[PDB]
Amino acid sequence: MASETFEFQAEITQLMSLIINTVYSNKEIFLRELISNASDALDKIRYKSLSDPKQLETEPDLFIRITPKPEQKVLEIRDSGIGMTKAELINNLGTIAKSGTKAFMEALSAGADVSMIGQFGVGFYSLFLVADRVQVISKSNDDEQYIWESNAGGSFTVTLDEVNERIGRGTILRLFLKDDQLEYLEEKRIKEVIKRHSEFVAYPIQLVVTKEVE
Amino acid sequence: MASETFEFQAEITQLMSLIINTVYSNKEIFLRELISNASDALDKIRYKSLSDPKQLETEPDLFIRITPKPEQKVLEIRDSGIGMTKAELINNLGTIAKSGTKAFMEALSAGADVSMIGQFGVGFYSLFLVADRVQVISKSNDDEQYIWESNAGGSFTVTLDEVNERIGRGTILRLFLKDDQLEYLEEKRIKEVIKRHSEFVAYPIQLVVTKEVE
Ligand SMILES: CN1CC/C=C/CCCCCC(=O)Cc2c(Cl)c(O)cc(O)c2C1=O
Ligand SMILES: CN1CC/C=C/CCCCCC(=O)Cc2c(Cl)c(O)cc(O)c2C1=O
Repeated sequence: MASETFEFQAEITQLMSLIINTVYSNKEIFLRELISNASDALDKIRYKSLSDPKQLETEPDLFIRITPKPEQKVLEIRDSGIGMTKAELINNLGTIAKSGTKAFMEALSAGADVSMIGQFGVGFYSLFLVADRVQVISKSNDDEQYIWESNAGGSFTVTLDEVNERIGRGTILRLFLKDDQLEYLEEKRIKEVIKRHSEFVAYPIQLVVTKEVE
Repeated sequence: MASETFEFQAEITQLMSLIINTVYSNKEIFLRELISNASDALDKIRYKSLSDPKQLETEPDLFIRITPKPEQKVLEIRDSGIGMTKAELINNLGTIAKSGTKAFMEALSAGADVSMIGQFGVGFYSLFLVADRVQVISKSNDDEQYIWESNAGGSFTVTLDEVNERIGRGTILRLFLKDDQLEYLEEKRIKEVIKRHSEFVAYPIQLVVTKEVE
């Protein structure tokens, strides 16, 4: 169908505007936050499935998968977690006042390291360290597949998905990286960041690499 | 939208029924035929673009790409060639009497090697050596994206594509491999088949591999 446009709660636009703009040095921390969110969403579907085994059947495999698309300057982080409905994408990523947004900003003002972000529960927004644009594509067992999109501006759009591959269940973060951050398209780099910050992760982390034959 | 069902010209059903059923030994030849068709479609868009440069702009990169999806027992061969419109998918893959279908069958009766198939211009149908089902997904500059599907039966379906990733331009062959042929999901195997039969190919042949980190 057509897109629907929603306004960000005010503190979130302010937080995103901060992050997309500061010259902080340790930008690679965004990967840790996104893998951690992925692992959180897989924990949720697994716990859910204890009392409700059919919830896994839409995508039995539990994994996190990173797919550099160098030609489009895009990086994708996919999981087969619980996923989000339209209403969830709208509430959880935008319109509702995050608990810790404003607190995180106050901590940052006072010297805090940007890497604390995830302890304030707003780690998702670290992605604007390396992307100037994002699509969250998500399929919950309780809804169709939808695309949430934002460029750190004051509003985001949400659109029923008739353009991307079917996720059976879960979420893809599609990051449209900045020109100064194309290094995160590289295999060695990605591996190195994962080894340094996501050692204790219960799910396989897969890396999709494209190689010219012979 | 909904699917539309079309009947195969009679000789083609007969040819496909033959191929999907014989215990011939050298099944790996299907890859050669599909890479060759891919290379043919890329030649066409490149020649087209001589007198019409904007035709490339929808997908500037010229490549062939093979993507094993082991979990789904699927193998994809994609190119960024000229692609096919709905009307083309319908005519070229089904309803119109191929020139060489019946001749190829007569040659086979008399002892011919199945590998001759591509010299009769019906190489596309070799895919039923290793797949019991196929989707051709295709985007031409002159039409929307469509899915042609067949299981070697007497009829095929054609459906506007609201479920797969956008190809900018070109075609994906999605092969649903048989259980006795899952070897073609493996990297070493694919490389070996490509080295033995598609040495002289003007376009990069890319192989997408998924690897668990560390
Ligand atoms: C955490 N949940 C599962 C849904 C959980 C929602 C409550 C918390 C929402 C905060 C945003 C979030 O972590 C969404 C998400 C992100 Cl960001 C991600 O990178 C990967 C994911 O699988 C999800 C997700 O679907
Ligand atoms: C040859 N053309 C470009 C369209 C050419 C059509 C005339 C010949 C149709 C025969 C079937 C065919 O080769 C279609 C095709 C296949 Cl099978 C393929 O594996 C990859 C492709 O890019 C194409 C294709 O789009």
